[PDB]
Order: sequence, then C-alpha cells, then structure tokens
Amino acid sequence: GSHMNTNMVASELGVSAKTVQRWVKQLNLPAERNELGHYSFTAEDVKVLKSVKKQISEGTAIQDIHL
Amino acid sequence: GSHMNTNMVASELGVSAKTVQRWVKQLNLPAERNELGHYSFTAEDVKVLKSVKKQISEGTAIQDIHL
Amino acid sequence: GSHMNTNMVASELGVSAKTVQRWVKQLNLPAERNELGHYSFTAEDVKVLKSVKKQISEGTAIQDIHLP
Amino acid sequence: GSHMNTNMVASELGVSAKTVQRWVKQLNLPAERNELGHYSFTAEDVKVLKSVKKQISEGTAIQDIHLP
DNA sequence: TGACGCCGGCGTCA
DNA sequence: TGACGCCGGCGTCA
Repeated sequence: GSHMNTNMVASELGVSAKTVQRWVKQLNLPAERNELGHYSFTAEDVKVLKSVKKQISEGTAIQDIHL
Repeated sequence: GSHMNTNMVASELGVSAKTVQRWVKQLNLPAERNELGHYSFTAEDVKVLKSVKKQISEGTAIQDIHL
Repeated sequence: GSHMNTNMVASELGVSAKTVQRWVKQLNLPAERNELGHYSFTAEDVKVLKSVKKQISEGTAIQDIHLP
Repeated sequence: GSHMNTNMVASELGVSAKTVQRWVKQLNLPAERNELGHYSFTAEDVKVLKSVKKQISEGTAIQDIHLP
C-alpha cells in the first residue's frame, strides 16, 4: 500500500527496527508520524533510507551523510 | 509551561491516566498530539476536560456530554 | 481512609499508575488487594514507595534497593 | 550454516525483534547466546516460534502454548 | 549496535 | 473503570 511501518522497512533493508529508528532520529529524516507515534515511511522515504544504507556501506559515517 | 501531560492533567482532575485517555478517545477532543503519540493538553484544553468531569458527576452520559 | 488507591499514590509520587504498579511487583511489596483486584495501599506502604523513588533517582539499581 | 539472529527471525515471522524476545522469555524457549549475549536461532528454534505465532492467533493462551 | 527496561496509548477482561 | 499485556519509540549500558 501507500506506506510501510518500521518493521516492514527494517526487514526489507535487512537491518533492525532499532537501526531504522536511530537513522531517522539522528539524520533528522522526514517521515510521517502515526497517531500513536509509529513511523510511517512511504515508497519515496524508503528510497532515502536505501541511500543511507548504501552510503554507510562505503565507510561514510552517519553524521557525514548527504541527502 | 504551556503544555500539560496526561499524568499531570489526571493528577489534577483526581482521576487515572486511563480515564483521561478514555475521554479524549471517545469524545474526540482535539488535543495536541506528541511526535511520540503522547497527549499534550493546553491550560485551556484542561477546562474542556474539567467540564466533562463535572457533567459526568451529574449523571451525564459520556456519549451524551456536549462540548 | 485507611487505604489509598493506585491513583492517589501515583499523584503524590508524580508518576503514572503504571510506574507504581511496576515498582510494586519488581520488589514484591505486600500491598493489599481489595475484593475487586485493585491495589489498596496503606500510608505505611506509601512510605516505602516514596523511599524507593528516592533511591531510584539516586542511581540505585532495582536489584540494589533496600527495604525492611 | 543456518544461524539467524533475532533480526532475521523477526523478519521471517513478520514481527518485531521485541515481540520475538518476549515469546522467548515468556515460554523459556531454547535460544543460544553469544559471548555478547545476542541470540542465535537454529532451524528448529524458528519453527517452534513460527508455531507459537499460530496458536497465539488462534486465541490459545500463552501458558497453554503447545510446544513441539 | 543488540539486549533491555521505561513510558504512554490502546484493546481487553473483569 | 482498574489491572494487565502488547506496541513501538527511545535512552542506556556493554
């Protein structure tokens, strides 16, 4: 559907829900916040997190990530 | 200073956190929602709540209370 | 009132009922339970609970907290 | 080499890593632990857990979770 | 980072 | 409605 939840996004990136949480928080990434505080990432947001993954897999430190 | 939390609003109204959550959920009182999903009421959002309290104590059914 | 409900004890400790109930179980404070299953705290029990909160905020580990 | 970590098992079951760790503590399920304390589920572990997910949905109580 | 326990909202029994 | 457990976000420790 439109968006997925942290769990779905983490299983697809092969990372942990915790990691997803740290990335969004630390990187100030824009995602929709659910009425209960749950992260809601759209197909477009994933593209962002997908990038964060690739960049990280190149020695790039999370603080030094460009978006 | 300008935003009360459920635990606070409840202690004042002399009720449980669950009671407050139940009045907000059932009667749809638009109250500022926290980025985490926590209710955050205004000094005046407290009145509307202290109102329902007095009404209820007068035999007023929740589904019947008016805002 | 020889007893106070979880919500009274909580409003005095500036915490939710959840937090109070959590502490109770974690340290096993024989605390009474009325015929309805609700918790009935005695002004004596509130004393112990207030203590815990103090020690807790002082870094004292759940497992380390002292009680009578 | 079939040793999955909490994250991989949670993905296969379609639940959070937290939900998994509970099912484990709650039912004393056998899960190996690293020097670091990280879980490492085998082929069986994932099956037992996958079965629990079933019963849980079928309304079966925790304390009553058949355990092949 | 993983494990873990706290926190506040929510559905559910009683 | 209180007690209880689950949820997912978040802080903290190792």
